[PDB]
Parts: sequence; C-alpha cells; structure tokens
Amino acid sequence: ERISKQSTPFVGAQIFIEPGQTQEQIEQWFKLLAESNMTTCRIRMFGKYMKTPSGTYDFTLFDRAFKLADKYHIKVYATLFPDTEFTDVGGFKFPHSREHQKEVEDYIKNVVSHFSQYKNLAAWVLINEPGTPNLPFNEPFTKERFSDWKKEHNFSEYNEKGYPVLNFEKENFIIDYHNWYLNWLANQVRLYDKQHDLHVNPHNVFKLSGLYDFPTWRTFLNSLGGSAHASWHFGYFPRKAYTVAMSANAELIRSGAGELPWLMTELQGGNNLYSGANPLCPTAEEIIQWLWINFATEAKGGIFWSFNARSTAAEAGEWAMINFKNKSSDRLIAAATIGKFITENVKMMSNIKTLNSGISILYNHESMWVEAAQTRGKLNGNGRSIGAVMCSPLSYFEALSETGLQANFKEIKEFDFSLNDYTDQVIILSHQIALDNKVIKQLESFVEKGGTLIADGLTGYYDYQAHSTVVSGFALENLFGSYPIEYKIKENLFSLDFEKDNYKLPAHLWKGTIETSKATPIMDKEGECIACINQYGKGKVFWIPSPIALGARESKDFSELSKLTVSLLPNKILNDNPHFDKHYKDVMMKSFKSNGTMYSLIINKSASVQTVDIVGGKGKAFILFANKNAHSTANKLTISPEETVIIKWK
Amino acid sequence: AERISKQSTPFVGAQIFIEPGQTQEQIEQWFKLLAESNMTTCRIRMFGKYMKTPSGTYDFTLFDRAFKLADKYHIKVYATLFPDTEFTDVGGFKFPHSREHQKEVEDYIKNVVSHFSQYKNLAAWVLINEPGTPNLPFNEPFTKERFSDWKKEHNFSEYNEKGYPVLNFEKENFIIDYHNWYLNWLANQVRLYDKQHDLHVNPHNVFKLSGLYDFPTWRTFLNSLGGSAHASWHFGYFPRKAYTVAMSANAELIRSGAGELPWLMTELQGGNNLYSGANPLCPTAEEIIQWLWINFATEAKGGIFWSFNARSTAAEAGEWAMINFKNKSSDRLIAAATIGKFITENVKMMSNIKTLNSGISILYNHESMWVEAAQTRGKLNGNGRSIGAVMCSPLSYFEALSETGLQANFKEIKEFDFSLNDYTDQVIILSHQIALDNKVIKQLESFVEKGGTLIADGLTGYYDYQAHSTVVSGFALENLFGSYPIEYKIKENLFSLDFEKDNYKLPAHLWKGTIETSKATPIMDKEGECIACINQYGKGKVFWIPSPIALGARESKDFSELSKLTVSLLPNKILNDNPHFDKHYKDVMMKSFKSNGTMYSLIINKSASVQTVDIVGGKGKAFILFANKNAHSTANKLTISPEETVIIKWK
Amino acid sequence: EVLFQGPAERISKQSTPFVGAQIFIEPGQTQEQIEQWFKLLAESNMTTCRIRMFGKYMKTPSGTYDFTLFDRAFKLADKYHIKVYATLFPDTEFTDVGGFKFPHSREHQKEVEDYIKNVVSHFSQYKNLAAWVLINEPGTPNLPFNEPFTKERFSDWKKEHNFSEYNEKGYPVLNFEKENFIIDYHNWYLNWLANQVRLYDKQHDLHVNPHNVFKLSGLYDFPTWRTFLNSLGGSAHASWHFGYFPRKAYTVAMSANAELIRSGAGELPWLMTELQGGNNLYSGANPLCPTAEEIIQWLWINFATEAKGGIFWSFNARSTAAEAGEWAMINFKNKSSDRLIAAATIGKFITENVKMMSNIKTLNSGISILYNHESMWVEAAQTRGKLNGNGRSIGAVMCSPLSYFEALSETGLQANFKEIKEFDFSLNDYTDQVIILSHQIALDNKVIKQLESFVEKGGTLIADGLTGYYDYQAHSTVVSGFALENLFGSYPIEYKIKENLFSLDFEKDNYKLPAHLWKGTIETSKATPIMDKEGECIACINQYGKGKVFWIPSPIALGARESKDFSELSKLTVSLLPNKILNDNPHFDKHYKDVMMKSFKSNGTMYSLIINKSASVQTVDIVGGKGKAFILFANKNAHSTANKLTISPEETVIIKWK
Ligand SMILES: [Cl-]
Ligand SMILES: [Cl-]
Ligand SMILES: [Cl-]
Repeated sequence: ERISKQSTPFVGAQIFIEPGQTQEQIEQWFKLLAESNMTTCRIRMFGKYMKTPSGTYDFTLFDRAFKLADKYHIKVYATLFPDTEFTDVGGFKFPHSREHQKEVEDYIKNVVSHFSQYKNLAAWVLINEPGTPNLPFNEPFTKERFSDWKKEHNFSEYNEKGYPVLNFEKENFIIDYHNWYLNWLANQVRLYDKQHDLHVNPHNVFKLSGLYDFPTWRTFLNSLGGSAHASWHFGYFPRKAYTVAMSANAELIRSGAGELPWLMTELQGGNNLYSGANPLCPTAEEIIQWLWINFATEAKGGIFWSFNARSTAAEAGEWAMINFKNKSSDRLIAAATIGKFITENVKMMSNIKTLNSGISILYNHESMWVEAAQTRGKLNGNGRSIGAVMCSPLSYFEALSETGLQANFKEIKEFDFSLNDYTDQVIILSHQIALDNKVIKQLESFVEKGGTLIADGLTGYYDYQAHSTVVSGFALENLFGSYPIEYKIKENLFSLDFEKDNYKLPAHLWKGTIETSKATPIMDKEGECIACINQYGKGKVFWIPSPIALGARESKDFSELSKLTVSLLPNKILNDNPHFDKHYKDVMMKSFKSNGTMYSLIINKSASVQTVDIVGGKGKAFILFANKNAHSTANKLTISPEETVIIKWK
Repeated sequence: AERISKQSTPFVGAQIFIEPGQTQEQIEQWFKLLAESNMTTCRIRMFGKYMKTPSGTYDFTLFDRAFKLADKYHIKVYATLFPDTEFTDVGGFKFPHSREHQKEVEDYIKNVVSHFSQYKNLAAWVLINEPGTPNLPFNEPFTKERFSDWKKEHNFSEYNEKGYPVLNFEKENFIIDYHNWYLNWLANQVRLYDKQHDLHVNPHNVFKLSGLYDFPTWRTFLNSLGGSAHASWHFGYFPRKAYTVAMSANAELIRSGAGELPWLMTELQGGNNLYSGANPLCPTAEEIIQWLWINFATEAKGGIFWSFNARSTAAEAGEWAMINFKNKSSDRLIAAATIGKFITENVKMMSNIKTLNSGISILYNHESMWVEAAQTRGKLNGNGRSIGAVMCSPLSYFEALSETGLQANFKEIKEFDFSLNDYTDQVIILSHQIALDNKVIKQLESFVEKGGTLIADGLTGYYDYQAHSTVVSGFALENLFGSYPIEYKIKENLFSLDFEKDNYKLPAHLWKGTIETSKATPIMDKEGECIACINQYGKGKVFWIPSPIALGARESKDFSELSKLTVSLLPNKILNDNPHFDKHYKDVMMKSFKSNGTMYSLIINKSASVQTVDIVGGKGKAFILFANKNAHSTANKLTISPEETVIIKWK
Repeated sequence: EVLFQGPAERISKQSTPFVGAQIFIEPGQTQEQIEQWFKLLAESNMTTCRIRMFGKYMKTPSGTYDFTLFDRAFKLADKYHIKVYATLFPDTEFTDVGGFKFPHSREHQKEVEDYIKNVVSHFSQYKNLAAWVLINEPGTPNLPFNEPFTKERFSDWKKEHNFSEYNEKGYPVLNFEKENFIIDYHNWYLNWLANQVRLYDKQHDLHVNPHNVFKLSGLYDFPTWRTFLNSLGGSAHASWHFGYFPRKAYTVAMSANAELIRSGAGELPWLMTELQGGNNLYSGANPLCPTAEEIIQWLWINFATEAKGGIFWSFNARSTAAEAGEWAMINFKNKSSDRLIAAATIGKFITENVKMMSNIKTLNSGISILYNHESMWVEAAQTRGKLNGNGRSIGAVMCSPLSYFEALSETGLQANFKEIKEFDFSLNDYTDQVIILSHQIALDNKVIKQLESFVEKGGTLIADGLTGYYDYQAHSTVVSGFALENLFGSYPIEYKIKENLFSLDFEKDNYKLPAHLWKGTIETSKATPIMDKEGECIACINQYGKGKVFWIPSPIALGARESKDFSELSKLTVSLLPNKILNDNPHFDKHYKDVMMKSFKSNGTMYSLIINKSASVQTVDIVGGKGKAFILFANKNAHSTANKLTISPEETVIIKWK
C-alpha cells in the first residue's frame, strides 16, 4: 500500500532488534503488538548487526524480525542506519568522508535490494532524525561541501543601499546540505526500489526548524514524519502543556508536509531512567492525548519509541511500552484502545481533515538565524536568549488552544500567498524579528485582499541580512500605517495597560512606542502610543511592538492574550468554528471534519473537572470518545482532569 | 625501626611544612610546641625541588635541619616521597609524565631513601601523596602508552556470551591496574635502599575516587593504609553537621581497605580555609575532638593534621595551620593535645581498640560507579541521574544506622569475605549498587543461603559489569530475589512510598520501582502496586525495594523511616548484643568498640539541642570516661550537649 | 608648546566643559539624515561629537584610502560648528564591535602604521578636529596570548627581566610576569600609537578611553599614560561596567568611575568619552534604557568630579547586527528622546554659567580610598578565577573599597579613588589626610614604608579585610614575619571563615558590625586593643608619630555590601576622621541611605551636588564648611530651609553656598 490523505491511520511501535535476543522473545513482541491493535512497527536496520568479518552482508537478524512481523500481519517502517559506533545512539547525520559515502552507497544497495522483497515493508525511513545542533564542520566531507557551496554563491558585504550586511552563509549552506543529503539518500533507495514510500522524521522541531526546508523535502518524500518526544523536544513547556506542545509539533509537521500525508514516526512510549532532558514516564492519559491530538491534526500514524527496550548502556530498559515481563504497561493498554477505536470507525478515521480556523501562526528560518547572531548563543530563557522567536509564536498558539481555536503553525514559505481573497484569514507574526522586502510585499497583498495581520514583539525589526530598517527607513511603515519611536528595556514582566481600561496585557522585557500616520493609535495609561490598528485595503493590521505573547509566557497567564486576539478575529471565524465561550486555563480544543461530519477534540490539563461552554459552528454534541465518562448538556462539556474527549456534532 | 601493628599505641601528629626561607628558631619553636601538645609524630613533604642544586646533585640540608630538630624533641617522621614538580602543583603528580621522568623519580628515591633511612626517628615512607586524581593524565605519553599496552594484553569482545552488545570499561580497569603498578613500583624502589621502615600511602576524596583504588592489592606492598579525610575537600556529599557521619564512613572505608594491615588518618583538616577548599571552614575545637575519637573508635593507629604550620606563598599561604600566626596554640591544637594526653593516660585501652562490628556491611563496588559514569554522561545535577548517587545511597544508609547508634562496615564488595560456611546474624546492604555480575550474585546467593540478610534498594543489580541490563535480557537476581522487576516510573526528586496498612511512609527519590513476586512475599503500596518483597532463601532473607529509599532519606533530610524499616529487618542477635539507641535520633551518632575485653561506646551530638539518648543492647552500666561538656547518664540514658563527644566504658 | 598647538584647541583644567555624542558613520547613510543629526545635536546644546574612523569604510579594492564617507561627516560637523573626537579604528571584522586591542602580527602592525599615516595626515587638516582617540577602549579580559605578536613581545619582555624563584629571605615567590608584562604592553602600544599620530599631527590633543575600570584597572598604568596624552578619557556604561552595583547606586558607580579616571589623569584634564545614551535591546550585561533623570545625574556627577566633557554613546544607532538601533539618544524618527532633552538642559546650563562651569575643582575631603594592581593580581591567583561574587572570587579587592566609597557618598563626603602609585607620598605633612586600604590584600615593603611616613606625619590609615596579608610576590609576611607589625602596633593571630554575612559583636556598648566571610583576630603590642563578646581582639588603634591607624582585619566594607546597609560603616568611618574634615567639608548631619552628595569649588565659590536615589522625598541636613544654600540647579523643584534640602526621588540638585 502507498500512503495517502485517505489512508486508515495506524498505531505502531519501534521493534528494537539487536543481537542476543531470542526467536521466542521477538515472537512474544509481535504477538502482543498485534493483540494491542497496532498494525505497524519501525525497525532500525543497523549496518553494525549485518556486516560480517569479511565485509559481506548477513541479513539473518533482520530477516527473523521481518518474517515474525509478516506472520502477525505487521507492516515495517525500515530505517536506513549504516554501521556506526555502538555509543552513537541517534546515528550520524552526514557522511564523514567520500570513502564513508561509498560505504553508505554499498549499505543502501544491500539493505534496500534485500528487504524491498518483503511484502510487509511499508516504508523506507531515509535517515533517523535528520538535523543536529552540532554539525560536523571539522570533518572533510562537510568541510569540502561548505567550501564548494561558498565558491558557487556570490555574497556582497553591503546591501543595495550601501549598508553593511550579514549573509548567514553557514545557515543557508546547512539548509542546502540537508536538502542535498536527504535527496541523495532518496535517489540511492530509488536505484533499487521504486515501489515503497520514502519517509523521514525531523526532530526537536522548536529548535531545529531553522535546518529544515520542508517544501524542498516534499519533492523526494511520499510522507513527512517527526520525532515528538515529551522528554527531548518540549523543554519550552511545562508537562501540563505537552498537549499544546504536541498540537504545535503536529501543526508544524502538517505544514511541512503540504499535499503529502504525514504521521508521527516517534512518540515517547515509556520511562526515562538516565536518558532525556525533561525525563518522565508518560501516563496512560498522555498516550491517549498524544494519539488523538496527532489524528485530529491529520496524522496517518503514531509510532511509539519503543515497544521493547535496548538491553545495554544508553537507554537500556528505557522508553519501552512493554514491562520487563514483556506484558502491557498501562501505556500499551491505552494505545490499544485507540487502535481498537480506529478499527471500529475506519471511514471517519481515514478521512480526517483539520478544521482550519483561518488563523496561521508563521515562523521563519531567518528570525531564528538573526536571533542566534544577536543573542550570541545566550541561554538565559528570556527575549535576549536563543528560542524567544519560537517561544513567542508557541505562546500565541497556546492562547488560541486555551480559547479552543485551531491555528496553523507554518514556516513563512509554507503559507500560500498567491490567492486573490484572504477575507476572514488571520496571520500572526509574533516576534518574527527578521522579515525581507519580498515577504513584506506578500503580507501587504494578504492584508489588502482582506487578511488580518497581528504582529507583536520585535516582528520586522531586522531584514534577512540582520539590517534594521527600523534604523534606515522602516519597511513595514506602509502596511502598519505607523513608525516605531523607541524600545525601552523594562523588567522580565510588566503590564501594558490600555487607556480604554479594556486590557492589561502582560509584556516581556521591552516596551515599544510608535507614532501613527494612517493607523488608529492605541494609548496606554502613561499616555504613550503602544499599538495601532491600520485599515489596509479590505484587511486590517494590529501592531503592538512589545512582546505580549512572551509576556503571557512569563506571567504563565494567556487569558488577556486570548481575549485581545478574539476581539481582533473576523466574525466568520468565531461564527463557523467551535471554540470556548471564554478562555480556559489548561484546556485545549481543536476541531476536524471527516466525510462532511464535524468533530471536536477536548483535553483538560487542569487539576479540576471543567465545564466548557462550546459555541460556534452548528450541531449538538454527541460524545463519541471519552476515557473518564465525560458528559455534555447542550454544548456544555463536563471533562475530568487528563481526560480526552471526541465530540461528534449532529 | 619500630614497625606499626594492630597493637601500636595510637598517636596524634601534624604535618611540619618545610620550605626554604624558614629560620632554625621558628622550626625549633614548631617541634617544641608539637611535643608540648602531646603529639609524637610529624609528616614532612620531602620536596625534590628543595634538595636539587644547580649542578643536579642532592643537598639534604633543609630536611636534615627538620629531621634533627624532630629527633631532638623525640618526634618520629612520616617522610612523603615528593619528587621535583612545579611550585603551583599543590598535591603532586600522580604518575610519571614520561620514561625520562620515571628515571628522574628513580634517582630522587635512591638519593632521598638512602640518606633519610639513616635517621633513627624515621617512622614511615609515604610512597606518594594522595594517589589518584579526578583528572587522570591520558594526554601524557607514559600513561597513553601504558593504556595501549594494557588493552592489547586484555581480550575484550564487543558481545557477551548470549550475543548482546557490551561495554568493557577498558579505561576504568586499566586505571585500577595502573595505580596498583605505580604504587607497587614506588614500594619496590624504596625497598632497594630501605627494608626497615613501614611503607604507607594516603588515598583521598574516597567518596569520589574509590573507583581508582584496589586496596586488597595495595595490602601486598604496604605496612599500613592511610587517608586524607578533609572536611573542606572530601565531605561535599554532607552538610557540616553530618561531618561526623562522613568521617565515620571515611574511617570505615579505609579500615575495610586495610584488611589485616593497621590504618591511620594521614591527613585531617588542622585549620582555616582562606581561599582554599571546596566547602571551606575552620574546624572547631569540638570538631577536632569528634574526628580524633571517630578515627580511634574505627581502629585508626594515628590522626595527623594538615598542617601544624602553614605554607608562606600563594596556594594555602597561612591556611590549614593548627598554630596561629604567632606560632602559639589555636583552640584546635589545645583540643588535639587533650586527646594525645588521654592516650598517654589510657595506653592499654587506646592501644588495643577493635571496632565492635554489628555484623552490618554496607557494600559499594567500583563497577556501579563506572556504569553510573557511563549512564549519567558525567552530569553533576546532584540527583540519581548524576555522578555520586551510587556512593550517596550507601552513605545515606550508613547515616540512618549512625542515627540508630549502630556500627556498620563500609566496604568495597571484594573486601567482604564471601568464603565462610555461616552468615547467621550477618547483614549486607546493597543500596543503588546498579552493577552486579554473575560471580558476585553467586556470592550473594551463598551469603543469604547460609543465613545472611540482604537489603537492596534503588537500581541495585539493574546492570552487569558490562552495562548490560539483565532486567531487560533475563534478570540475574530473579532466583535470589524470588521476584522480577515490572517497571520504573520517574516521579519528582522526592515522593512517598505509602505501604499497605500504613506500616511505613518511606521518602523515595526520582524513580518508583514495581515488581512481580514468584517465591517472595509481595509488599503492596496504597495504589495496589507491588513496591517491595521479602524472599526466604535457604536460612537467610532478602528485602528488595527497587525505589531509591536511601536517596529518598537524603533528599527529604530525614533518615527516621529508613532507620525504623532497617531495624525491623535486622537479626535479633544484632539488636540484643550491640549497644544502639532505643529509637532514631536525628543528628546523633554512636559507634561501639572493644579493648582487652572491655566494651566502649562513642556518642556525638550534632543537633542544636541537648539530647537524652536511651542506649540499649549489649551488657554493662555506663561509666563516662570522656565527655568534653560534662555529659551525665541516668541508668543508660545519656544526656549529651550540642557538639559534645562522649566515651562510655561499659562495666 | 603654543607654537606646536597652532589653531588646534588644547584642552586644559580651565576649558569650558561640553556635552557631546558619538555620531555613528557607516556606508548607506544619506547626506540628509547625517545633516539632520548634526542640526539636532547643535540645537541640543552639544558642541562636540566623536566619530569612529573605520579603516573598513575607507579602504578601496586597490588598497588606497577613500576618505569620502568621513569628509561628508566632518564637513557637516563643521557647518554646525561641532568639534570632532576622531577615534583611530583600523580595518577589522564587521563583527569586532569594540576593536582589536593589540596588533595580531608584525604585518598587521605595518597595516596600522599605514592606516594612521593616511587618516591623521588627511583629517588633521579639518579646523573642527578637537582630538585623536589613540584606540577605542584599550584593554580586554581576553588578552591575545595565542597570537604571534603578543606571544613574541611576552617572550622578549621575560628575557629582559631577571626574576628569581626565591625572595631575599629564601622563601618561594610568584613573580606575576604575565600581569607586569600586560602593564608594560599597554604602555608600549598606546605610547607607540601616540608616536605614530605625532609623526603627522603635533597640533591636536591625544586622548584614550579606558573602560570597565572596576575590572580592568589592573591593566592600566595611568601615571605612564600621562607622558603621551593631553587628556584621559573613559567609557562608563551603566549596562557594561556597573555590575558590582544595583541600578539605584549607579550614582555611586559613576562617582567612583569619575574619581578613578580623575586620579589616573593627575595634572592632565579628563572627560568621560562614553556614557550610555540609549536602550539595550540584545546588547549589554545589565541592560537598561537610561531615564532622563539618570542622564542629568551622570553629567553633573562627572562635571562635579572635574570632567571637561560628557560624550554619549551614541547620538544615532548602528543599522546592522550588533547594537542595530541600540544606544541612541535620538528615536527612530531622528527626534529627541527624553534623554537628549535632558542632556540639552545641561548643555544650556553650561552656556549660561561658563565662568563657574569652566573652573570646577573637586573639594577634596582629604579621604583617599586606594586600590593597587597587585591586590587584584594576587586575588586572581588565590581565587583561581572563581566568580561566586564573594571574598573568595574575583572582584572583592575592588568591591571592598567601592563599599567604603558608597558609605562616604551616603554621608555626603567626597573621597578620592586612586591607584596607590597615584597617591603623593612625598609631602612633609598629612595632618587631616585619611587613606582607606580596604581588602588591599597585597602590599610590598616600599608601600609599607610610604604608609609609615604618611601616618608618622599626621596621616590616618583605616585598614579592613585582608589588607597586607600578602606582598607583591603572593608571599604572606603574616606567615614569615608581618611587615605591617610596626605600623599596626599589633600582629594577626587567626582568620576563621564564617558565613557570607556575620556580626562582629564588640565587648563595649553592645556595638555590632556586619562582616563578610572571615573573622580576623589580632594581638596588640603598641596598639590599643578592641575586644568582642568572646574575649577575642578583633581591632585596634595604633598612635604612630602624629598619625593613627585603625585596623580591623575582618571585611567590614564587604560586610556592609553583603548586608546592603552602609549606615554602620558610615558612622564608624566618621568617628575616625580628623575633626578638620567634618568642620571644613559640607556633609550630611547623619547617614542617608541612597542619597549622595559631593562638593566642588569654582573661582573661590563652593557648591554641592545632591542626588536622591531613594523611593521617598528626603530632607537632608547639610553641615560643615560655611555659607547659606542657594539652589542653582534642581530638575524637580527642590527647596532648602537654612541648610536643610528637601530633594525628590531621582532629583539632581546643585547648591551654591553664599
Ligand atoms: Cl529507527
Ligand atoms: Cl606530604
Ligand atoms: Cl569610537
């Protein structure tokens, strides 16, 4: 089968294969995996465990696993994982040398030629977790590729107006280098197998998104994947907001996928002993929350790392969904309920389309690159540190999640700026500190054609060369109908108190003051102009150059950001989309459609039972899924702590 | 030459710091006050730098002057072999830099030992100051080559017998053999020129560096084992109010290493940290008394303070000294002098001390520390997921027992005698000893089968010596434990294990272990999960609780529940025959000893308040032999003041 | 000198002080925006600008010099009658914000020679050129010992010095070769830059701006720099250099930074080359945007401390990467922020009070707080570079004297802040003079003989913390034979480490002193002992010739710092001052937390500067000296009744005494 947007979603798990394991233990795993309503496994095709002393390939260890998978009707995601040190847990991200590249060619020839013949092979994973924060610039292969890339690019030290510039050669090379290696791996597989889906799992996306050109990857993939691990990738969130983290991670991959189907290649299946940055053992409740969040965001699968554990050194007896007796943990029991639900609701679950509110939260590579130059790699967890340009849009995302509104989370190049009408569409640019003339023209077009643009923090302070048009002649003056006057540093947390008394917005670190020309000024209680609304063609701009999303984050209170944002949304979004009648702290809802029927996903992450009033769209709430006996009266849902609910609208 | 033995009269002593610039008059002033302070012994760093002449010959003058003044005041000398090194190298190099350097060290030893062996007041050669370091010189050619050779001579496979991947810990096993080799080589060099004098060495920072030290091997070339036990360097795992427990554990660890050899504490902190030390202090007079008694009660044949007098330049200039800047007694030297005086007035008692072994042994192994260093990737976040949990865990059990007034051994697993036919009324505690191999598991099976009680908490036995988890592949301790692990689930740094029927609410650290029993009796918590078991195995028993409850005690700063639970598991004979407290006392310690058939107890109060301690077990009525704040007993109820040290003689 | 001077202004101690600003020139700026800057700068009562003469923005592909970009700026400055401080800033990476501190190589040195030849030969011809800044911000915490030029200079310096591993008595020593080389290396490079400029221009003032002075003072030999400078400068940035202080004490930080530069200047005039003019976005260690009130506070503090100028970094902002749209006094519309409006009031005040403002002499109380290079160097060796902000960390040797300085500021008393070599030990009379040596842990035999002479001739010496524990070779005479025994009439017994904050509980009168980290006990011979409640001797007063010594070897200045309370240190210090200081100097009748006063004289008239940094209106009773308070300057309507000044939060006041 070739995956499509109409495929039946699956629940699956990594089957960890290494020497020493017995036939009987491996059969025990596939048997329990099949009994757990899981259809799919993923296997790391370790070159180390196939290479013989003579340099031939012995496939025996993996044949045994593929044959047992086949016997239990389990399909396999096979990860290309060439020979590497036992201590290299995640795998090398690029060849070490030309000689190493040839060894990888030989690995792919042998492994793809052999395992392509199994009728239960579902997908090739080109590489595990492309991208690293520590790129191997010291190694000869990378050193040479970077030297060649620089020779083929012609950068000037000055812009057209004559101002000095940064060119971000390293960052632009790294995008092209990822594009090149993944495309090369896809071409290598395609030498031997044109039949099977090609897949890859970008990881740590709130940090590594600046490495990833998903639109290019679409050209050589059949599906986009992702590792979304609560213990590795969600450090910007408390555990009670891993719902929001998973929703944003799902939205980010969904945006990257474009017209391709996507699935989550890795979810955390088990316990951190010594591993992980933010260690946990997922609850049964978290397992259910993550699977539903992903399916509600169009995922065609959720694969857990891992069914069974590694036995030696790094992650030995960690991450596993099965216990040390090879029986179901409460996490596998939980995952099995979702597999069962899918088998009983195939037509619904196979045709999920996320109900787009029309709100898109946009991030760009360049804001992250400019931030890394300006903060000089500081990790003090504020606006003056690496991560503020992602924490800011994630904070708006959280505010909308706590309003029960869906929002896209997209790289700016993944947004379609080519349409003739953007009536009732919303773009949020939250502390996207780098914008160039081309994207500003796209934003002007978007707003002119009826779009609503919300911009906070230092959005557009710099261009793509770290040149500040705020200093030289502000590129967004036309769209904003206003001009920045000053930024003044304040405390980590201050209040922006609007003159009309309607709003007291938590704000982080810097207070922006502006001067309006065409825009309507918004004054604070100090008599300073802190924001404006510009009518621009059929659309509008709300600009508040203080970081109010980071303010919400620092105050741990998204309520004011919710209320303000709702007041700016086109009426059609609030009328046509199910959402909460007001802000609910630590509650999320996202809606989806399947074959003309609308559904809503609701999760309560508060310490108490909540009664959530759902308004907007049409229909009466029928509870289709609830793991703690939720009930609805009219469109008022009573939902318990850690409960996941699916409402079908009739 | 007088040879140290287990019957030697213990001494109080001090480093005499000799460097150029000192006058005859000031050095005589030191030896005179040292003798007047009831100290019999000094230690002198025999700096190669201060004997080498421009021509490369040896001029012994500076050290002759010190040895002759020591001799005049009847002071014996521990002479530390300390070849030429940079002025800024405070502690000394731990291995030769190069083959050429090794030959310079040979020449140093020839000259210094040939000359100073002739002094009748020479008591011992200290082969090297403070063997071992956290920063081992793998960068240097001598070490790099020895390591390459060692690896070639060892036959390591990347897979175990069952076929699983393994780690072989080549570096760690090499470092053990490398220390064994260099110290044995230094002993052989000294013995070329002097067969008469005791050979001694002072391992240091033992709660961190014990993984470098093979004490059973060192016994083959030593006459005595030493130690540096400095409150400002080595006790970072403890608050200052528990430096009693730290010193007791450090003494027990060296005593275990010593085996049949006598041991003494080569360095104790004698004075103030100005700029030096990790956990700086100036010991109180009360701490000086506490440390000397703890060491003597743990069979120490000496306590030598670093230092009598101070260095004058740069590192530790005017620091560490027992004398003040006028070269008169601080309250620390006055305090040490009372203990020297006590020894001279109680020779027969103080010369024949044997620690009263409760029969409780807390065991650590090199391999748990090595596997921890691989799994934590050197993280220093002070939890179970950091370097040091495998030592902090057993030290926490040690503290819980100290606060119950029970002695406990603190031993490397190879220092425990597993060869006996009977272990009735013996107890082994394996607290978060995360690495155990098949050989040690068979020894533990034998120990328990023959009547031993085994207490195991935290991740004990989660890995083998190759960092392979038999918990994953087929649990090697299933037979002994009569049970099988089910899961670990990470929780907060501090949570409560609430036993069914409210029998116990145990503080626990970081991970909750659940198990399944076969032969063992399960113990359930209030959530209906199986969190522990008792297995009857031959004549003995196993108590297994795979959650870290010793680290739980540490994190909660409360050892009371760990005390109560441990007491409930002890053979009756231990509680009947050993003096101990009738209940747990926070910040109080007691350890008992015997001399010539008479039993004694050492009690120290580290709480902020006067404590009334009810002592039970063993036989006899309290006679207070030593009490520096006028402690009094009513029956066997001891009223002891804050910071007081008490010795009871049981009549 | 007058024939050499030619048309060029020579700055002097009688010059009219100016307010000025950096004019940031880079390619891409338009003629129109640069003219807009000079026009607003002139309208803001500023007479002076400073310009970074970037080699990068003059070098052509062929290696010739194109001066066009800077010609445009100099001509627009000239049109608006603005004089220029021109900073020699050779070609360096765009990302090198502050500039290289030494040549990378012999080849680089030749490139610098060529840069200086071209730039000085050309811009010396502008009649509005006021000064050459030889280098921006000499000194760095990261000295380039890795680079071949520095490596070779260090090797040569070591060969030309003869150090023994042992002192005369035979004790081991440290020689601090690196630190002594670094002093001589700064002396050499700055002197070499001055010589290079003087090849082509003998007419214009030579200037330099040492920076981060509470950390980098150990790099700086100001007495030597005097031999090739016409004025000493300084960068004193609230966001970079004042980390040892909370923001509410940046008054004290600026006063101390001004005193430190004033001491370095000796007979030369000084001015503050950089003050923070605007906002930190991503830049700075302690980021802020100065208030209008802070701008006024800083200018008056500097002028009251004899500054002949205050130049703000920056009038306009950089446009790209580091500090893009940061530091600027103008807003993004190129109009006045409240900071430029504030600075303009001070420029206006100067124009209306030329004779007063041109002749300021600080009213020296006779209190000198002394620091030495060697205490900082010995501290760096003993703390092994630890940064835990206590006595056992880098910085205690400067935080201690700064704490005494703050105590005196909060008593309304002026105090000098001087390197020990900047103190004149040559006089016959030191009656009514006071030296404070606060945790100056390194003193040599030569300085001890100077201190003995100072006290014998009527000087009062106050010494706390580990003052004199070590000599200049990190050898402790406390261990070998205490070199200060004669002067102190006493001998140290012990140090015992305690908590970060403990109390010294005196025997008498239930008196208490906050103390930091270590308790010092002593034994008196000639001195009168002071005992604590434990019957230990914790301090003494030695009567020595006509003078006296107060010694308390516990850190009580650092105790005041840790407790955030300088009241007891104020009271104790006042009780030790010669009566003549309290009789002749305006000061507060008692300690005032978060208030400062410093007094100055101009043409025989006395003035006082008062700043309130408390959250509340304060009524400050001023006593000492003569005259009735007339309020000459007040930005929040201060009023005086007799000599009782009512001053509002963040207000700056100048009193003229009648
Ligand atoms: Cl994989
Ligand atoms: Cl020694
Ligand atoms: Cl400049």
